[PDB]
Amino acid sequence: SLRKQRFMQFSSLEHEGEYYMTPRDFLFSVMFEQMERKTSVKKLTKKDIEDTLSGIQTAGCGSTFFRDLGDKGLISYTEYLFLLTILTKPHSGFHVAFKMLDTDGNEMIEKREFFKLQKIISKQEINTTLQMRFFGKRGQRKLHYKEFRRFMENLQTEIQEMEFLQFSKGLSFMRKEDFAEWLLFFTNTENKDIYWKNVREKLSAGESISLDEFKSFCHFTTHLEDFAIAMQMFPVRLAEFKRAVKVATGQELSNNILDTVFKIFDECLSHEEFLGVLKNR
Amino acid sequence: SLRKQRFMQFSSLEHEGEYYMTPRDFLFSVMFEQMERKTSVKKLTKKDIEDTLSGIQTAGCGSTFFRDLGDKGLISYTEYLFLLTILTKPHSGFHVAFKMLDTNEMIEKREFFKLQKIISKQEINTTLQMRFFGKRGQRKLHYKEFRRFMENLQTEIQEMEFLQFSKGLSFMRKEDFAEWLLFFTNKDIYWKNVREKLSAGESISLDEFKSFCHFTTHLEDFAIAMQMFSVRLAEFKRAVKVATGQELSNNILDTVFKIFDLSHEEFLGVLKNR
Repeated sequence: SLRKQRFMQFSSLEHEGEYYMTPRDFLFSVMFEQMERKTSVKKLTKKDIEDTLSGIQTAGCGSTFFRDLGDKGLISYTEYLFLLTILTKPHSGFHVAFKMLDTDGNEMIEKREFFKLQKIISKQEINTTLQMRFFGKRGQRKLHYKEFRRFMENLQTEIQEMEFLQFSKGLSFMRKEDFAEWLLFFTNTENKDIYWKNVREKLSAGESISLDEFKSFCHFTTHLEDFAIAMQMFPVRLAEFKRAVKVATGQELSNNILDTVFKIFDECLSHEEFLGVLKNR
Repeated sequence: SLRKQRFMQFSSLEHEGEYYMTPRDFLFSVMFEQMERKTSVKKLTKKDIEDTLSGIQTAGCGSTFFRDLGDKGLISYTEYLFLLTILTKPHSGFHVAFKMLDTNEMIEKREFFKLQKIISKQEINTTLQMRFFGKRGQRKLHYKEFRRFMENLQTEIQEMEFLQFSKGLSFMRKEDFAEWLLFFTNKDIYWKNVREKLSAGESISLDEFKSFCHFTTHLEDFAIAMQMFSVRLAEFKRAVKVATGQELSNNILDTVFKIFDLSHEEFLGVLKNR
């Protein structure tokens, strides 16, 4: 299985024959396509489980959970597909799942139905970080959907921030050419040459994009259908683009981002190709 | 244009070269694949316009609007494609359209014309213009009002569809509900089960038909709620209850269960085919 092969090539721990990632290995696995396995896979010990407890115990509960965990944590393979589906699938399906797994419409599940959720997503021994975080140190607890959904949103925020620092190349701001590089990342070579013909010559360096403006673009990405039809209503210029994004997403967008995407896609915007490139990610 | 072909041979009025339906011609156009044009197309006169106004004045604003209108009203071609996509496309696009058209959560007549042009490519005053923008074309249409109009029209079409398959009566035997479900649809084995293991027991009420009809709109959520089982009647009823939010009468579930040999993918293949 290709997914499990990848999970294994990013796994640092092993026990009884089933490999485990660390939070650092998970972040590495979403952020880098490959990495040099310079060290063998050490086997799991009891200092590592106690480290799993301590890390949760001293980590932030928000957008810095996984980074604050560092190497103190464990993630099984099913939990890794689970987290992958948080980052790549819409959240309403999870609300449907919670409403089909809960007892007496309480919208709260215990640890066993969390196991069965990962079995269902999987086919489609020890206690891990997610079990200790959602449920008890000892399974004392049950996971309400509100808690779990703000966990999903926090993890998405985390991955967004680390993507920003990756394309900022460590610094606090992101030049508009690095935003253009990030937008056209999954585009093939031909179209990238056509767009880089535009950026190459008429995208200037002015302001540099903040993390919050990147996050604003990221919230605009989630309302692409409404925006797509609001565009199909149109001849489309910057005032009309800004209005269309403002009513299709509710979000005011920073002049740097609009300038960048307008000068990539050309005094009229080529929104057919713009949204074709967007929906590929 | 083939859609214009249909609109034209269902049209009863004409003017200046532009053909117009009455509300009855529209309903007939949604309910019957064909009809014999027995009468010629008449020229539009002023008694028809004042009849449109009066018909609007003495009609219900809810689920009986078009049937209460009868022949006293007119519907342009652009308005006919407009109403057709109201019945076959989701409604959120209309909300984004409204907020792309307003200066206030409200649209004027000019922007309604714009909307019928955009929906079209996707002189006289008609029924919809007088209803939304008044006799005088100077009113404004709030999105809530118009969404009430869409839901009321869908209710209307549901009621007339029920009366079509109930064949005039107040209740619908399970066999005619199966007739409606399998209309556009392996087809023999479905008809083998309704014939021998469907007990023409209770009859399906109109409200339970409407419940199934609104369940049809949450088919994706239901698909995931079904993929959670990885089979029985309580589990199917729970899945419909959380996928649509809404309790369903045991009568319909019995019918759909014995039609489809209680593997839900095939059932939803038949459903999403309409």
